[PDB]
Amino acid sequence: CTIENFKREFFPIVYLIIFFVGVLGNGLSIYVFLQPYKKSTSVNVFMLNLAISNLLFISTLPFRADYYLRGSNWIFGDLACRIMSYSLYVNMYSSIYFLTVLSVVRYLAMVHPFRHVTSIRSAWILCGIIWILIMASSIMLLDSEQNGSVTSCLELNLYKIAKLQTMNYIALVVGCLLPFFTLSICYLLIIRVLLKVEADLEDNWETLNDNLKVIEKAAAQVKDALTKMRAAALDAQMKDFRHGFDILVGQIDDALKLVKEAQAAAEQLKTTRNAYIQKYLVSHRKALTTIIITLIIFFLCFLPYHTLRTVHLTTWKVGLCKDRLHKALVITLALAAANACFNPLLYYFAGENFKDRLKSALR
Ligand SMILES: Cc1ccc(F)cc1CCCCOc1ccc(C(=O)Nc2cccc3c2O[C@H](C(=O)O)CN3CCCC(=O)O)cc1
Ligand SMILES: CC(C)CCC[C@@H](C)[C@H]1CC[C@H]2[C@@H]3CC=C4C[C@@H](O)CC[C@]4(C)[C@H]3CC[C@]12C
Ligand SMILES: CCCCCCCC/C=C\CCCCCCCC(=O)O
Ligand SMILES: CCCCCCCC/C=C\CCCCCCCC(=O)O
Repeated sequence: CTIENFKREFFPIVYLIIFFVGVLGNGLSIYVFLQPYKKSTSVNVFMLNLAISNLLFISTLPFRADYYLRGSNWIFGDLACRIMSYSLYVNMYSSIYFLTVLSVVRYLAMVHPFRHVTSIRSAWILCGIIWILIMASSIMLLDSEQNGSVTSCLELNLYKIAKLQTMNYIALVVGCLLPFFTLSICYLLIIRVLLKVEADLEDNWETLNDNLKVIEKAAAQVKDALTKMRAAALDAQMKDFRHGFDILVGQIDDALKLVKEAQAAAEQLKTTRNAYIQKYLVSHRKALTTIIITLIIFFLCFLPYHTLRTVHLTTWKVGLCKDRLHKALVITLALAAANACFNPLLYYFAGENFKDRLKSALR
């Protein structure tokens, strides 16, 4: 079949591109992660696990490239071929779950921007669960260099066809479609919460500026406005935040009841309210960026690959090439592999003190 001629040129190129790009990206990302910083978070745990998985997988790519560069002749021994298969699939599904967990965590965080020792350890416990389950689910590959007159690895063949037809069925459903479903619900929930919270924040800021413009324009009415604002704040009852705001109000109302000092003190509420707003806004930015990048990764790297893989398995026959479908599969397999060098975009644009650690390293 002519696809083999296509493969022997196509795979070395993309595998080595992914190798070098991924070594640079992941090596630098892991170096940054491990830099000391005053605070740490569970999302750093999940990102670190993802980057380690990707770099381990990337370390296998020069061997696959060698395979194809030798005319599809494997020289590295039977165990190494087994490990090629195992590393490919363990990386793929560990990555999918680490991404899904990361999106879920960002949602749960944006719900509660203000309010633990335990969640750092919990992130490791969860990661360990994911590793155990995926590694145990994949050990089939370790139990199954086959060919004669040449040594062939990485190839679909009759011996394994039925096996993979069954295995696909589970990995398609639990390893791909269920996580993408979880992501789609997460997207819906992120958008809903973000829109509602920012509408509320705009209302809050607008009423504050109205009251402050009233105080700026017109001492008899200053006390009235301050008492109305104090009553509104008490009915709003972040105990320390409310107490700080109320203490601002009480200081202004004292400086009034004692016109220059009180009107000036009125402005101090504005900067504290802007910081209160910014905390929420940062949490929402992070969640939305994460979910968008992750959905794009899924559309590019994983769903086309699983679709074409499934159809390739279902229609496979011993003496037929199907070069066009097979070529499409080869390309989407490349994309799935390339996820391992794509993921540091997420570390850079949605990291947790990532740029802070990076600036520290630069110092
Ligand atoms: C079970 C489970 C559920 C949820 C999870 F999160 C995790 C798991 C554990 C997953 C364990 C692994 O599961 C699998 C593994 C493989 C599969 C599967 O279809 N394989 C498959 C399908 C079609 C072609 C090939 C194929 O693989 C061949 C090869 O590797 O040798 C090479 N080629 C040839 C590629 C083209 C070329 O180069 O000519 C399908 C499933
Ligand atoms: C992963 C892809 C397919 C997601 C696209 C799904 C579409 C249909 C989603 C994305 C954003 C979602 C919307 C987000 C916010 C709201 C406001 C809520 O009060 C009613 C539902 C509504 C209007 C959702 C409807 C469904 C929705 C429009
Ligand atoms: C990804 C390519 C193939 C790799 C096979 C599996 C390799 C596992 C390597 C690193 C996983 C690190 C495990 C740390 C999580 C355990 C944490 C804990 O138990 O508290
Ligand atoms: C992969 C994404 C699929 C596309 C889904 C399309 C639905 C988009 C709908 C709403 C997105 C709203 C973006 C946020 C606007 C914020 C403006 C504001 O809050 O003031």
